[PDB]
Amino acid sequence: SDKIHHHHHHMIEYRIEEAVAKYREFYEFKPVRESAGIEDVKSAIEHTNLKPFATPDDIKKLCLEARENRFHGVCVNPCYVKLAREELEGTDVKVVTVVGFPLGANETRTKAHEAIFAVESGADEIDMVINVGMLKAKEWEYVYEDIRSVVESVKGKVVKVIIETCYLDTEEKIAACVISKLAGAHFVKTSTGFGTGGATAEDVHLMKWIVGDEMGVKASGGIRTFEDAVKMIMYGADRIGTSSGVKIVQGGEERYG
Amino acid sequence: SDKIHHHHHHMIEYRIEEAVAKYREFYEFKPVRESAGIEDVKSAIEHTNLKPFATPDDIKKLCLEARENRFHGVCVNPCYVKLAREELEGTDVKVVTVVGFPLGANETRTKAHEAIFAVESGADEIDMVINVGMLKAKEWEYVYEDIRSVVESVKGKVVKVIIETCYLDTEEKIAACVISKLAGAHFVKTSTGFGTGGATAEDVHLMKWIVGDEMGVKASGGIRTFEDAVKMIMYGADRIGTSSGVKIVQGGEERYGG
Repeated sequence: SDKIHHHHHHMIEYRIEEAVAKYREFYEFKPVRESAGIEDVKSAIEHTNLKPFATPDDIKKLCLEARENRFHGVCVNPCYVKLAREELEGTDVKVVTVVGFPLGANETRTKAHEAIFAVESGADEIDMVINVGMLKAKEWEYVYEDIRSVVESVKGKVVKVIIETCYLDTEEKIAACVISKLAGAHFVKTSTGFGTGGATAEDVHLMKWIVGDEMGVKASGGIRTFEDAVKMIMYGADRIGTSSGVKIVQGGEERYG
Repeated sequence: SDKIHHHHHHMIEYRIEEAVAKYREFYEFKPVRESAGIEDVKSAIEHTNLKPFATPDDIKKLCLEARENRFHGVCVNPCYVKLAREELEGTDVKVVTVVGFPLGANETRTKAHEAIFAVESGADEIDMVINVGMLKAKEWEYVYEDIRSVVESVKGKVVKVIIETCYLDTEEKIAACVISKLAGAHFVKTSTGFGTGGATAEDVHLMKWIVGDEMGVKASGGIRTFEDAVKMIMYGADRIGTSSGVKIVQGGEERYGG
């Protein structure tokens, strides 16, 4: 009903304003952790290949690298979820895929179907993209329902919302986090890697600050080195999205081992 | 069954090899048409905004520009098909959207559902992305079924297959066109605009030469000027994917007249 959705849109706007007011009065940028070691970095890494030209052989190599390095999970496009699941069968390495990715501009019902299909094919977690255009137009109820439909469709499974920080101002980043939390998502995530920018420590920390300890932040896009990964964890990242995990581990062992 | 899929995979391989043979023996790069005017360019343009940050207001403006300039269609992300249809009601400007776009790496059923939903919402045509990685792995039957399932799901609507030429060698461009044609698609298209390169006259001509005169070629990615649009049409493009349509038209009028 319009009445119900209009009221709900209003309550979202007030929650966003509350967060912005608290940010303006109390926010300060500083680390959340003293340090981060090699094992902490491995445990945070979701080892990723989302290239449109990746082959089945590339995915097999990615899953092998995840086993060898003890990464948290792999992240692959939906067409390769079944393959990744078979390659990792018997291990604790998670299979993560992406929904409505990388543009976030699918019909909500397509996102919801893609998520359902992914879980049926063996995904443990879903990283979806927010509708950035609709967020920028302040259509909060649309953005809410878009995330909520995906969350409810795979309830019991982890859903991460990619907010695509590179296209947003500070208040829009805050709005994206607040809406993702209200909709029952488990993580917010910085970037698709297909936009104009990637993870910054400033964005990661703001996100963690807004969402709190009980919701995850995943830093992604441009994380190439051990130092990059450590920085993101020190400023509040719970997971890292990268395709450079092999070099990250090698740099950690070489420079800090 | 697996025998039937196996046999069909082999059949496709033979069709690709036949096309490559013809190309090696007979291909010559040259223009298909001696020129193109402003009315030709307008008729070819699919006026596009697929930016993830596009707002409803941006889409309304896009549709206005398409009506003002008498372009063939607009091309918008699926969330905006119903909006574009409403904005164009009473005109014959087509509403085009994109499926499995831009990475082509969704499960086939997801592409097929997305296409059905887009047609239910009011799309006239669908531009889908080929699964590039499975093409590069020579999984011809997978690639065929992925296209065919979409085509059949929206029977009666035009389906274009984006082959994403920037990631393919010459033989793979040929294979992508042969498969697209066999699967019943109506057009092949060069580029998503989210890869590492866009349309070239050499790609457009090669694709038109392989698919022939009863299948279309849409040139897309990096088409900025009137002269670029004319070039693509001269070498075999039937449609132009661009966001620069306003400057393309103004450009042709200023430099060559109405």
